[PDB]
Amino acid sequence: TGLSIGIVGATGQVGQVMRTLLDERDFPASAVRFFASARKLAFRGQEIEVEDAETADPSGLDIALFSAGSAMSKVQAPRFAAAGVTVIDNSSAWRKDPDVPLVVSEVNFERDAHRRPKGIIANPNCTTMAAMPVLKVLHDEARLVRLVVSSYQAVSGSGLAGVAELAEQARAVIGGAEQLVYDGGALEFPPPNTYVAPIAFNVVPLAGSLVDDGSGETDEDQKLRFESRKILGIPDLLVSGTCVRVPVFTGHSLSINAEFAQPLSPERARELLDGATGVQLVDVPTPLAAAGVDESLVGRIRRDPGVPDGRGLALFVSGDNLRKGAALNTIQIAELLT
Amino acid sequence: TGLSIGIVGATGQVGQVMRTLLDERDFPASAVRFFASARKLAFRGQEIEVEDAETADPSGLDIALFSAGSAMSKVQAPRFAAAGVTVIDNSSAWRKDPDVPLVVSEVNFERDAHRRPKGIIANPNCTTMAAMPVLKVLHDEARLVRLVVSSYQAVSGSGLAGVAELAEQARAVIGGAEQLVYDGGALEFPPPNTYVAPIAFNVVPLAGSLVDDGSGETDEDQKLRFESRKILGIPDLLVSGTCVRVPVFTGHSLSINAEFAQPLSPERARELLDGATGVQLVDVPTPLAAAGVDESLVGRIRRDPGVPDGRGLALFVSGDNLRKGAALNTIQIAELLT
Repeated sequence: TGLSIGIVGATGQVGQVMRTLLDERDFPASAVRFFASARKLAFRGQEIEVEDAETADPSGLDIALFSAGSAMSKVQAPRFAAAGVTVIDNSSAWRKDPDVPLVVSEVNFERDAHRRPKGIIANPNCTTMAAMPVLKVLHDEARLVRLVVSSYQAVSGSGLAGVAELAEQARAVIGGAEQLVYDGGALEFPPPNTYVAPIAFNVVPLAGSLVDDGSGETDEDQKLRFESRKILGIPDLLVSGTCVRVPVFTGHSLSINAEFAQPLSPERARELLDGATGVQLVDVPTPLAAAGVDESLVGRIRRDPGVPDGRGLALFVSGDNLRKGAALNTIQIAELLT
Repeated sequence: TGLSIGIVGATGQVGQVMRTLLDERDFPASAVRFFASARKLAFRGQEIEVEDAETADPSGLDIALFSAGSAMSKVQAPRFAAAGVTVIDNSSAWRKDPDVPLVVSEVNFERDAHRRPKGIIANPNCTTMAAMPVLKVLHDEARLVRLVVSSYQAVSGSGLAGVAELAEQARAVIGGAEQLVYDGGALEFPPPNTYVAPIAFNVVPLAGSLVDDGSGETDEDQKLRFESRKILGIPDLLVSGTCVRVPVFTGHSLSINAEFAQPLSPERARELLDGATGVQLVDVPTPLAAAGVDESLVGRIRRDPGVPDGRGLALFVSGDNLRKGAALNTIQIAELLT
């Protein structure tokens, strides 16, 4: 193709996964550029200059994959787009923009991706992303009308800081761990910094900032609503989500109660999902099995008897939050663009 | 009172918590008996003989607290009851018996406990138990009609074997933990024994045996339905539960979407729960904070917009599965009996 691609925020975890994935698809080193801010990184038999995202000239680039935070994206994505670059942004900066498609590669690319008057395609929230290839298939069959979601979120979603917080707490208390059986305050945890409570040997039902709307929901709770709506193209979708942090390094999981407009049996759900792109049907999905692979793992599909006439399911999903949940999806979009 | 009390299965985790709690209420050592099977344990300034549960003579005992498994309970609870002993059983043996009250101390003692023609009171499932003092209060106000529940279950619910499985896996892999960020299969886990997958640095959406009824639900999934119904006295309650294991030592947590027959706002829910017996209202409930205390921690109360007219809530609960979830409730029942 002779396609030219850039990565903005190349040294972060997501940036690293983007690089690994570009490599694992045998993409020429000669057609790749890296950017960060405030000097060389190896990529397939070559050392690549880490340019300055703010001041470097983006022209020549066909596609830029951003994973550099929202503040940077608000400024730099239009600058890159102005220079003729198609920007795929892994941040929240453009997700709520009605002129920016919010795209899961095998879900709404054809429907939404071609309409990008700002030159920007937004990459969805990782937690939402993991459920999308699963729900799309069920929605196409039976029409999805309501979601209840409880998540089990890995710390790598918080960048390196989440990883370090988990590792350092676990290392500090592992020696006396069994005392936590009788007294959760028995041990000396290094004080939390990123999270509102210790994460090692704990669960923490609080992810994100509390939205200033009187709801009691965090921005992460609400992403499950807003982004599912936009991605699935169901503007009035009913959603109640609870984001909960767990002591897992990589791999987000979701306990999903999904209601449809017509009956949908577990057997039929299994039959549809077994075929599906970006999906693997398993008995017991786990984040450890999901970490390092590409598909969303789905299983534990049951009828929810709280929905009349077999229109409700309970199902469980695990997916890698750095791969499909971030890096992989941007690259899959880039492939579909070219 | 001069009350005489026995503990059957005194050396298990629950048995240990029963002993600690009897002590913490200044109960005389002279009025206590211990039982197990196949020799002395200290209790408040005295050494108590560990009798043989199968062959010892139960007469003299007013109350026996059983935590010795269901197989033992099926045989020994009637034998003890025949000898005039009121049996409070922390096992699943008598939970489904229509002549055995299934009692949460501050929920349905007055309603159900006095009717015990078999001399047996059953102690509820720990996971269900944690939600009961919370849901009772909300039910009394607005009438509970539907539950969706996703749990975050600690390993101590599985006895010492769960604790050891978690601790040994964590110790084995902690050294290379950060590699799990990119590859969930990077490290060498000691093979799981109790659980269907590794539990350290994982979540496992499978707790219990699959019920032989074509549902895909485990016995633990279904306990949330059957026991909530019996305890709250709502025979037709709609329930969908998903039991998920997490790397926590003690403290079960529940993400609950609860629907009522009339509108119930988060504000009103908070006001009712702030007063409530066996409940503590907190911003962010966690199993670490719950482990070693008596109350159910509840917070993150939000409207569930998937239920029309403000009749639906989302809320989060953490509770100690060995204390209120097992030992404490049996003792609270014993207090109310005397």
